[PDB]
Amino acid sequence: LPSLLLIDEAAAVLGRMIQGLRTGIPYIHTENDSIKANPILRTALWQAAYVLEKAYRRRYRVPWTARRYMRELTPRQDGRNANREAVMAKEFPPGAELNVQEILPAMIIDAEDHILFCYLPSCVSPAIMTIIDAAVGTLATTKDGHLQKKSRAREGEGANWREALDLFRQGACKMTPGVLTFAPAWWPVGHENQLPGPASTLKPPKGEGRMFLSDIPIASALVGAILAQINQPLFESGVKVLRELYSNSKLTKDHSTVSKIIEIWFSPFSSLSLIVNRATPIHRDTSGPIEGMDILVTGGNYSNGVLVTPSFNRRWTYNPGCVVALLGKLVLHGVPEVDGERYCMAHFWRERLFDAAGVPFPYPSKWQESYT
Amino acid sequence: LPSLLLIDEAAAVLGRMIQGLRTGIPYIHTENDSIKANPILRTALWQAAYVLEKAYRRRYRVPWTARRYMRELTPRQDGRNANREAVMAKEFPPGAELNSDHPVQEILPAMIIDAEDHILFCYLPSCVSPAIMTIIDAAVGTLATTKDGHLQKKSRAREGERARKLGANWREALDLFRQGACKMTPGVLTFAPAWWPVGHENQLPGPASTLKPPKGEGRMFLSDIPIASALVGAILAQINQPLFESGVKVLRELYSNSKLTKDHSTVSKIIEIWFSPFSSLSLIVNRATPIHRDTSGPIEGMDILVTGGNYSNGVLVTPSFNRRWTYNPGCVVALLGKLVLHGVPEVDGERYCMAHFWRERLFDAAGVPFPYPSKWQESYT
Amino acid sequence: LPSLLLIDEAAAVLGRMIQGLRTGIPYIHTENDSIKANPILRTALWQAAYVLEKAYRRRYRVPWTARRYMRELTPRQDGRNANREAVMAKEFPPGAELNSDHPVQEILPAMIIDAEDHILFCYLPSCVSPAIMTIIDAAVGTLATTKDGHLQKKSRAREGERALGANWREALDLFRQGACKMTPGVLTFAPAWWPVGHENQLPGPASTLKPPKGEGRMFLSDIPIASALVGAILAQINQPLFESGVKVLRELYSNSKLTKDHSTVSKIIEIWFSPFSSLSLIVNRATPIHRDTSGPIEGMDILVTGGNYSNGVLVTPSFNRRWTYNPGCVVALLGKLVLHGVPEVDGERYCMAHFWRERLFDAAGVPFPYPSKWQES
Amino acid sequence: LPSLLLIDEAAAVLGRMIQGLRTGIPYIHTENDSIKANPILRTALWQAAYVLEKAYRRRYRVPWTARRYMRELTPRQDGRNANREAVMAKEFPPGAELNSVQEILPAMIIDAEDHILFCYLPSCVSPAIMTIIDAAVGTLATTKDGHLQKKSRAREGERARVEGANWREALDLFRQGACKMTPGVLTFAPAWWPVGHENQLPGPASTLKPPKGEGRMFLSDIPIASALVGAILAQINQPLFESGVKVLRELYSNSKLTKDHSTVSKIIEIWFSPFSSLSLIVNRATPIHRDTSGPIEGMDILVTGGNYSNGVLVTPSFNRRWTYNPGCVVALLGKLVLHGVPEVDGERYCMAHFWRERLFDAAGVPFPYPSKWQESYT
DNA sequence: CGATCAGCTACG
DNA sequence: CGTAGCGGATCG
DNA sequence: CGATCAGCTACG
DNA sequence: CGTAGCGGATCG
Ligand SMILES: O=C(O)CNC(=O)C(=O)O
Ligand SMILES: O=C(O)CNC(=O)C(=O)O
Ligand SMILES: O=C(O)CNC(=O)C(=O)O
Ligand SMILES: O=C(O)CNC(=O)C(=O)O
Ligand SMILES: [Mn+2]
Ligand SMILES: [Mn+2]
Ligand SMILES: [Mn+2]
Ligand SMILES: [Mn+2]
Repeated sequence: LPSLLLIDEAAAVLGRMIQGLRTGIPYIHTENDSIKANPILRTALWQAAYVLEKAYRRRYRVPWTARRYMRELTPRQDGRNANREAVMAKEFPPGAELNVQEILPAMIIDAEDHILFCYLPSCVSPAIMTIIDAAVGTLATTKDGHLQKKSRAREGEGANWREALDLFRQGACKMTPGVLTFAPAWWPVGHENQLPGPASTLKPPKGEGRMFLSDIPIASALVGAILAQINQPLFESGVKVLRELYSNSKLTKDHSTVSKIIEIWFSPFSSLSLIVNRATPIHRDTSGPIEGMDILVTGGNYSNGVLVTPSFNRRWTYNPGCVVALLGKLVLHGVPEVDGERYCMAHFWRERLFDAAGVPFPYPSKWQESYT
Repeated sequence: LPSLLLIDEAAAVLGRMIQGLRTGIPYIHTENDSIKANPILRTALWQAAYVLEKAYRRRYRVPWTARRYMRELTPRQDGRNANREAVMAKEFPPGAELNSDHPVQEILPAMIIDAEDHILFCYLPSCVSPAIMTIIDAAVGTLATTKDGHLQKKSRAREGERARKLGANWREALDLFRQGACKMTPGVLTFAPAWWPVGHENQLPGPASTLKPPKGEGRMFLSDIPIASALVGAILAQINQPLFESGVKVLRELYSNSKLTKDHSTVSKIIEIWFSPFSSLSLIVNRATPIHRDTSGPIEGMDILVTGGNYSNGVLVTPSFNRRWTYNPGCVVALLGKLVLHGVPEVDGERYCMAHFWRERLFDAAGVPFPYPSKWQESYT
Repeated sequence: LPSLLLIDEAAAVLGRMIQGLRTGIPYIHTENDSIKANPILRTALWQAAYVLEKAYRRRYRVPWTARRYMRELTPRQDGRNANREAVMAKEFPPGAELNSDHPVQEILPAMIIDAEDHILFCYLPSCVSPAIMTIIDAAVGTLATTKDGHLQKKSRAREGERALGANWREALDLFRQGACKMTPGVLTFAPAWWPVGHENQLPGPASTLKPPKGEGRMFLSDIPIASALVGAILAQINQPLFESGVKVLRELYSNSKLTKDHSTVSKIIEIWFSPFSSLSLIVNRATPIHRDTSGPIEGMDILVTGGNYSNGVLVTPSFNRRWTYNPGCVVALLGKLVLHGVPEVDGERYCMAHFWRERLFDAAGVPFPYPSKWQES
Repeated sequence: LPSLLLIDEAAAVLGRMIQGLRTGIPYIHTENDSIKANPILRTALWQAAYVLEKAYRRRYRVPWTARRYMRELTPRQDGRNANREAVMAKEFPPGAELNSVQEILPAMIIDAEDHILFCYLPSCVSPAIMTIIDAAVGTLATTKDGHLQKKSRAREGERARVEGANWREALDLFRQGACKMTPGVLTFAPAWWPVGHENQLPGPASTLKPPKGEGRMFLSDIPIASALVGAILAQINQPLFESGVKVLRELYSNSKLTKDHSTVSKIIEIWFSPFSSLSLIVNRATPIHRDTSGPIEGMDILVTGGNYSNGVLVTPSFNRRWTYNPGCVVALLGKLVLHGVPEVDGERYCMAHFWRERLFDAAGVPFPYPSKWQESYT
C-alpha cells in the first residue's frame, strides 16, 4: 500500500528534521520519495518540526502519574459530575509548576515523564490550512449533503451534547454547522454487537465524504507524522492495525469497501471526526482506550479561540492552524464560542479495532523517546 | 497468417531441438514447413537451442517467491528510492547461492528461479547467430543513418536544450546518450501494431506513429528483421510458453476483430508483418541504461532484451541478484522487467538494444487472460 | 521458577557460544547464573555448540518449500500409502544437491533446508557430552530394571497375543527379540496431556508422572540437565518455538483454570526442564518409516538415541539419505514432513522423542509460531 | 483435501475392477487406502463394477447424433409442447435397433457417433449402502420441524386455502396416503444461486448453511454412497468427473468466486461428489420431462430407493421402459433424454446428481462433451 | 498534491 | 513542417 | 463409514 | 491389583 508508505516517509522525515534542529546540523532531504516530489508536504513537515522542537523544550510536570489518575477515573467519567470532578481536582492537583493564556508551544508530562498534552499553535502551514478550508467548505456548502439534511432535521424538531443545537454557531455561517465521522472500520449506533464495517459517510465511492478524504490526504499525512513524533509505538501500531484490516477480510463486513477506503486512508488513526461551527464544553472523551492520544486541528475565520484545561489550570490560544495532542480520556478540555466560523478535525482511536487486528494498544510514550 | 504460423513453427521446432539436446536423441528437422524455407532461421534456432539448454542446466535460486516480492513492491516502484530499495534488499536478499565477498561478473548462460521454480531472469550470451546479427546491424544502421528520419528529428527537437538517477523522461535524457563519434544517431524509437499514447489509455489503441507510413522508415525496419523477431519469439516460447501462446492469441484477435483498434486496416497490415508475440518493441540506439524497473507492463510479463553493435565491454547489472553479466553483441536476456532491477553502463563503442515487452490492457481488450509466469520444469514436459 | 530459568539461560549461553564460534571471538562465560552452577551443563553446551556450528556449515537444500510440501500432504499422511508417497517423491524430489555423489551413510553434522531457508532436518552425531550420556544411560536403566514398573506391567499385559497400522509404536514385531537388560517398551511423560480421543476435557498430568515418588517422577528428576541441553539445542534451531513453548508452560503453571489436578501439574512443571509439550521414551524398539502426524505442522521435534549398539541408522527417503545414528546422536526434524525410520540395531537402544501438542498452545492462549529461518540464529 | 482423494481412489479402484472383469484377471486390492480400510465401500465398488461391465456389453444405437438433436432443440424445451415433441419424434426416431417389454438387463444407448446418452444400471448399489441411504433419508424426512415437514404443511395450507411452472413441487405428484417419509424436494450444493438472486455470486445452499442442521448431517450420513455415485460417473465419463473435481478445487481455493466462502469451504470439505448439486425427491411421481437448467452436455445420475415393487423409468425417444426398482442407477443426458417415473406401489425416494455450467465458467474449467463408450476400454 | 507515463495527432 | 497540449487513474 | 489416535480413570 | 471402555473430530 503506497498510502502507508507515504505516511511512513512523512513521519521519518519529520523525525530527521527535528533531530537536525536539535543538533544544529540541518537535515537536507536528498532521497527520491514523495517528500521531494511535493513541496507542500515538505514545507508542512518543516513547520511541524519547528513547532514540535519548541514544544519539546518547554515541559511542565504535574505531581501525579497518568496511571493513578486513570485508576481513579470511572469508565465513563466525561466531566458532567461536579462532585467526582472536585474529587479529581483534590486528589490530582495542578502542582507547583502550574498554580495566564499560553501562546508558546509546550507539553504537560506526568510524574514519570509520560506526555499527557502537547500544545503546538500554528503547527499547520498556511498552504495546508487553505487546502483544508477549501475541502471543509465544499463539504459544508453542498445543498443536500449529510450536514444540510441533519441541519434541517434538527430544526424541525450532557447527553448527546455533540449534536446539541445550543453549541452550534448561530448567526452568519457560510459553512453548515454539524458533525460527521469517517472511518474505514466502524460500528454503527447500536450495531456494536456485529463485526466492524465502513462508515456510512464513506460508503458511496464518489460521495461527499470519500471526496472530502481525497481532498486532504497530505493534511492527514501531516497529522500522522506529528503523532509519530509524539508517540512512535502508537503510530506504528495504528499502521499495523490498518494493514491487518486490509489483509484479513474476515474482520470486517463489506471488506471490498473497507479495503478501498484504507487505500485512500492517509492516517494511522482509527477514525476522524469533523465538527463544523460548534462550541465544545469541557469534557473527557470516553469512547477510546485509556491510553489513546487524540489529535485536534482547528481552523476557520476566527480570532479568539481558546482551549481550556482546568486540571492543568491553563488556557491555550486556539486559533486557526493550532494542533493539540492530548489523552482525551484523561484531560478535561473544552472550546468556547469563537468570533466567527470554526471547524475542528479530531483524530482518534477505537481499541476494539486493535484487539480485532491482534495488535496490542501501547501505553503513552515518555518524552525522552523523542531524543533517542 | 504467415507471421504467426512462422513464429509458432519456430517455437515448436526450437522446443524439439532443446528436447533432443536433453535426451541425447538429436532432433533432425524433417517437416516441409517455414523452417525448412529459411536455413538462416534454422541455424539460428540451433544456436539458441544450444545456449538455452546450457542456461537451463545452470540455475540459481533466490530464497523467496516472485509473488511475495511483487506483493511488497508498489505499482510504480522503479528503483528511484534508495531507502525503499534497501528495505527490499534486506527483506528479499540474493540468498546463499548468489552472495559473495567480491562482485561476480558471469559469462556462462544461466537463469535465476524463485523458491517456487518460476523463472525471473535468463542469461543467454552469444544466442544470436552471426548471420542474424549482421542482418540486425544493417537494419539498425539503415534506421540510424537516415538523413531526415525520426532519430535526427528527435535530435533537433532537443537541440534547444542541448547547447544550453532516473526521473521524468530518463529514456531519452541527453546525459545517457553517446557523446563523441557515432555512425548511428543516438535515440529511441518504439513500434507496436496496437498502442496507447501516454495518458491516453482511455480511448481505443492504434498503430504506433513509427509504423503508420506504409513505406516509412519504421515499417521498412520492421520488414527488414522478421527472422530475428521470429527467433526472439521462439526463445520466449521456450522460457514461458503460455505467455507466448496468449500473446499470439491477442494478436490474432486484434487482427480479426476490427472493433478493438482505431485505424484497423493499418493495424492489420502491421500485424501481418509483425513476426513477434510481444505487444511492443523499442530500439534504443547509443544510450547507456541506468538501474531501473520497467513499471508500465503486467507484473507477470517476461521481457526480452537483445543487444548489438561494435563494443567489447558490455555489462548488465542486476543488484538484487548480486550479479553483473557480460552483455556483449549477440547476447539475449529474458527477465521480469517489473521485478528485476537492471541497467547497462556506457560501453567503449556504439551499441543498440531491442527491448520486447508487453501491454496488459491489450490482453484485456482481446479477451485473453494474462497468464502467471512459467515454472522452468514445464520446458522438460 | 528454576526450570524455566535454567532452560532460558542455557539457550542464551548456547547462542552466545555459537556466535563466538562464528565470528572468531570466543564467548567466555563470566555471568553468575545457572550455567556456572552446573559445569556439566556448560561442558555439554560447548560440545553442542561445536556440533551445531559444523552442521550449520554443511547445508543441503531441497528444490521445494516446506509450505508447498505440507499443502500437498493430507493431515494424517503417515506414509502407509505407497501410491501417495510415490506422488510426493515425484512432485518433491531430493534435488541435485542431495541425489548426486555422497556416501552410503552420512557421519558428518549437517542440515537440510528448503527453498526458503527453513530447516527441515538437523543431523548432529555425537552432540551429547559422555557425562550426560552416562547420566541418561543410568536413568533409563533405572526405569527399565524395575520389577513391576510400567515397562514390565505393559510387557505382561501383552500375554496371549504373543502365544504401520494402529498401535505400531508398540507392535511386537518391532521390539528386540532375545535377552535384554532393559525391558523393551514405550513410556510417555507430559505435565499436561490429553488421553487419546479425549481432547474435549481439560488436560491433566501424564499417568506416569502422577505418583509423587513413582518411577516416572524420579526419572524426570534424574535428567534435568539432559533436558536443559535438548531445550537449548531447540532454541538454536527455532527460537520462536522455544520461547512460545516456554510461555505455554508459564501459562499452564500460572493459570489454574486450564488444567485438571493443577497442583500436580504445577509440581511437574517445576521439575520440567524442557520447552516441549511431551517426551516419549522408546526402549529397544526399531522404528519403521513414518511421519508423526499428531503434532502441529511447523513443530520441530528432537530425537536423542542412546544405548550400546554399533550400527545405528536413521533413514530419510525423501532426502535420499541414511544417517549414522549411534549413541549420543541428536536429530531435529519436522516430524510432520520428514519420513524417518530406524532399523533394528545390534544391541540395546533407547530413544527420547521431544514433541508438541498444538492444543496446548491454544489452551494457553499462545499462538503457534512460524518456523525460523536458519540465518536468524 | 482428503474427501477428493477418497473419491479419486474410489474411481480408480472401480476402473481397475472393471478392467479385471474384462480381461479375466481379477483385480486384487493391495494398496493401504480408504478402500482397504472400508469393506462397505469396497463391496459397493465391486457391485458397481459387475453391473457396469454388464451394461457396456449391451449397447443400442440410435440413428442420429446427440449434437444434431441438441442443435434442433430449443433452450427450454422440457417436453411440455406436444407439437415440438412430435417434430422431435419424427426427426430423431428410435431406429431399427430400438423400434418395436420393460427392460431388465444393464445396457446403454449410444448415438450414431458412439456417445453415451443413457446408461441403465439395475441393482447397481450394494444392499448395505441402500440400507445406509434409506436410514439417512428417513432421518431427513422425520425431523420434527425440518424443511420437509414445513414444506408439506405449506402445501396442505395452500391446498386448503384454494378452497407446469413448478411441477417439481406440484401437489398432484406427491404420494397421497400413508407415508413414513414426508414427501417433498430438497437441494444441496456448496455453490448455488437462489431464486431472485441469480445475478449475484454463487453461495452455499440454504439447506446446508446450519453447520449442524438436518441438511449438513444428511450429507455426513452418506459420503460412501456419494463416493460410489462419483466413481460410477468416472467410469462412464472420466473427463467430466475430473473436470467436476477441478471446479470443486477452484471453488475451495479461490475465495472470490462465492459469497460466504467460509461455509462453502467447509461444505466442499464434506462434499464427496464431483457433481455441482444433489437433489433429494421424497415420495413424488415424476412426469416425462427434460431437465433444462443444466449444461446440454451434462450427464446426470439418478439413484432410486424405497420399498416398492413396480418402479419404471420411461424413455419415449428410445421406445423403452426400464425396470426402476430400489438400488437402480441411471446415468443420462437429462437435457436431451425425455424421462419420467410413474407412481409406485409404496414409498420411494430419488437422489439426482446434476451440474451447473456457470460454476465451470467461474472456475475457468471447460465443460466437456459427453464421452464415447470406447473410452471405457482404453 | 505534484508527478507518472517506453506517445501522439491537431493545427499554427 | 514542427510541436502544444494533452490525458486520467493512481502513486508515494 | 470403519479407522485414527505418541492415553487413561473408573472399577470388577 | 489389572484392564474395559471410552472419546470425538476428522480422515481417506
Ligand atoms: O471543538 C474542538 O476544538 C475540540 N473538540 C473536542 O475535543 C471534541 O469534539 O471531543
Ligand atoms: O539498454 C539495454 O540494453 C537494456 N535497456 C532496458 O532495459 C530499457 O531501456 O528499459
Ligand atoms: O526410534 C527412534 O530413534 C526414532 N523414533 C521415532 O521417530 C518415533 O518413535 O516416532
Ligand atoms: O424421480 C425420479 O426417480 C427421477 N427424477 C427426475 O428425473 C427429476 O426430478 O428430474
Ligand atoms: Mn474531546
Ligand atoms: Mn528496462
Ligand atoms: Mn517419529
Ligand atoms: Mn430429471
